[PDB]
Amino acid sequence: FRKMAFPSGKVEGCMVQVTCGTTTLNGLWLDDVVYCPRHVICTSEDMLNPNYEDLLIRKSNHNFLVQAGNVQLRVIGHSMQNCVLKLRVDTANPKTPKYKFVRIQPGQTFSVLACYNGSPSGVYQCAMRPNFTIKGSFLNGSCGSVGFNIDYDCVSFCYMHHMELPTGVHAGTDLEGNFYGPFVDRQTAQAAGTDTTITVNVLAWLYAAVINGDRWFLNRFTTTLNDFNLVAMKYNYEPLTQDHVDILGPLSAQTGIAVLDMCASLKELLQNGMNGRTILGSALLEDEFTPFDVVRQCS
Amino acid sequence: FRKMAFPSGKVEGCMVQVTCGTTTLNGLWLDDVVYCPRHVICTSEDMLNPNYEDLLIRKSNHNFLVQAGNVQLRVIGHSMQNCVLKLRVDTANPKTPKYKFVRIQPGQTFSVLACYNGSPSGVYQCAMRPNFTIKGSFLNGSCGSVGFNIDYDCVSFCYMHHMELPTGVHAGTDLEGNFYGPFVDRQTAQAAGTDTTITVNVLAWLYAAVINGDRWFLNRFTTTLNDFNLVAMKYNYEPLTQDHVDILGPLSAQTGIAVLDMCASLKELLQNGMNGRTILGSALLEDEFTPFDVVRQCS
Ligand SMILES: *[C@H](O)[C@H](C[C@@H]1CCNC1=O)NC(=O)[C@H](CC(C)C)NC(=O)OCc1ccccc1
Ligand SMILES: *[C@H](O)[C@H](C[C@@H]1CCNC1=O)NC(=O)[C@H](CC(C)C)NC(=O)OCc1ccccc1
Repeated sequence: FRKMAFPSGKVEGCMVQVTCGTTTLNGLWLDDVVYCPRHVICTSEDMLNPNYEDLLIRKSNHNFLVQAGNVQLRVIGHSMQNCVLKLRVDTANPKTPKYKFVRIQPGQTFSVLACYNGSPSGVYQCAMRPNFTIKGSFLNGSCGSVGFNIDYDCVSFCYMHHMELPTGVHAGTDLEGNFYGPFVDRQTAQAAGTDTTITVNVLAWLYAAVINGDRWFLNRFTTTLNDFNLVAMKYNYEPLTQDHVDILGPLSAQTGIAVLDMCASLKELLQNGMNGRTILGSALLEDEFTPFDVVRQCS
Repeated sequence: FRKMAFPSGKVEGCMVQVTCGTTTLNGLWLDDVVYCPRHVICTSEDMLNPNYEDLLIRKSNHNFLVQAGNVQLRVIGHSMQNCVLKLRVDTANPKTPKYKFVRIQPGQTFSVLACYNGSPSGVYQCAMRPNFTIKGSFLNGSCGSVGFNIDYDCVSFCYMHHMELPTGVHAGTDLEGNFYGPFVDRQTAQAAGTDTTITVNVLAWLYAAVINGDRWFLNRFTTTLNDFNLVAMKYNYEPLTQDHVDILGPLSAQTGIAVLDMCASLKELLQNGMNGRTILGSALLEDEFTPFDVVRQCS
């Protein structure tokens, strides 16, 4: 089982660069609007406690340099929506895919197209942690890189990159500019809160093991969802939601193992350990594969 | 620090579907030629023991159905080059990138664009194992998917997919149709030679772990090159050459850790084990990052 990104071409055709003064970052060109992090309007010294409303008052359309490659797109309007800037340009992007803006939940995975100066550099899968950080690979100039899922040629944009935390993990917004987690776009000392293991994804991984014939851990017990959630939190595991139970439906139907029966198997794993045995060749339980990821890879 | 693939857009625009009789796989459409695995011409009975030159002489241009999205391309000629078929079509692919065909060396990495029915499905990074298999993620209908590297917008195609071994690893050819490894495109269970670990890549990855604030595995010892290689061979690691030591030069200068000092670190890791500790979140020593891969991502 491997981390597989979505093909990135539909998003590559949407990446541009946005410069204000000497600060350049990336933007997302869809139809006639370019979306980018609002801190592009900041001077390096204005990043500690910026007054974005005041900094933007001093900006006009002609202060924004938007480029597809080296080709300038003329800006004809600007506005700020939460933590993102929306620059209306005079050209509709002919490579605009069918798309949606979606806000994802902790545990969901997405592909990141890492970009610098509007030029895509690499693509990789990330999972949103329960503390609303991601373990990205981002360098200076990566802001405005986006995360996405693709379903039947419709690109669902879910993440735009804004910052690195001192622990070296990353934080950002949805495409309406609302941060995931309790972070703000100021170059201040912020810290990721204590993280937890993504229970729904561990369960998805156990189903993947069962699908492939590795099922020693299937026990004879069951549990209630509430009883499981209370024990799981004693082990730094996330509690399950009703939505988690439902997204495990397909894998549960495929294997014939009830979701609550699998929870009881996981609970036993937590209370006694793996006892020197592996699952899918690994001694660690993997929590960055969603139920969709498991089915997507197997079909 | 993550396993990161190249952006796949330049390759996506080249993928097509190729059908012959009941057999469907993917092709690579560059200019006016479509490249695909030659076993597309085999029925299920032919797959067991095919005489490809005999099977091919009996095919006509119209036995080949090539589809690029919804439009059908007309095959106007066809030839076989080793294990690859070259179908000449009456349309030039307007999305053909600047490209080269290259044969990669064991230990080098590349990105795979997994495709089904001519449609790209996922992208991920692979390494050519020393035994000339790759540890991929490929299902029925993935043949003709390609591996590649991208430099300054020039796509270097290095791999085309043909088969899965009983152990679950994968085998294929360069774009000239020559297999990597002692494998043949016949429907028989084939074993690979004993695999070995790519030493220069493990060392590059340890240096990446230091660039990301992890040093628990470092020690005060040092070792000679020959003494290290005696231990490496004992653990089924590939020899480390002076060319390798030189290629690791930049990473050693960045961290101030001499190559042979890091070799003493790896020797201790190999002789003592990892003690249930982890490096970059991994419980095993990772060998599918090249020194170039580490530098590109880390800088
Ligand atoms: C966006 O281009 C950039 C991405 C960072 C750069 C290095 N790796 C990254 O992920 N974002 C920032 O530089 C961001 C800007 C703020 C307005 C949000 N600042 C940031 O990430 O700061 C890190 C930091 C904060 C406080 C002290 C020291 C470093
Ligand atoms: C091409 O689409 C396909 C890809 C395989 C299918 C499953 N995963 C893959 O990667 N290739 C084949 O089906 C290939 C066709 C031969 C003519 C080369 N056969 C194959 O992979 O068979 C493997 C095998 C044969 C006999 C015993 C055990 C394994």
